[PDB]
Amino acid sequence: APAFSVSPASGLSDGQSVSVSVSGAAAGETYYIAQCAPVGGQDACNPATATSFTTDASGAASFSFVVRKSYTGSTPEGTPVGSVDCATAACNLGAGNSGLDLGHVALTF
Repeated sequence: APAFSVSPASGLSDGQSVSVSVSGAAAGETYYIAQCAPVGGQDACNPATATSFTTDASGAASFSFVVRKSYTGSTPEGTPVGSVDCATAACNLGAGNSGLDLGHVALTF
């Protein structure tokens, strides 16, 4: 029901900044966002860009995000699992919180 966009999402370069837009989410709440690749059942996300944002009264938010073609990645609890290469691993930018998962948008470099 909420909307979640990430653009551009293809033809990407390491360190490129993309735009993130959320709408129709829970009003006035905190959500989390990160670039991750699925490995072994858990998501290995970039800990240097993993972050949070708040929504306005309409459940919307927008901000910029830096994507990495490859990076040293960690699981949700902070455990390092080594490095991920998005030229081969299926990386996506995903957002959400305990009450609602806003979705996944696949990234291509």
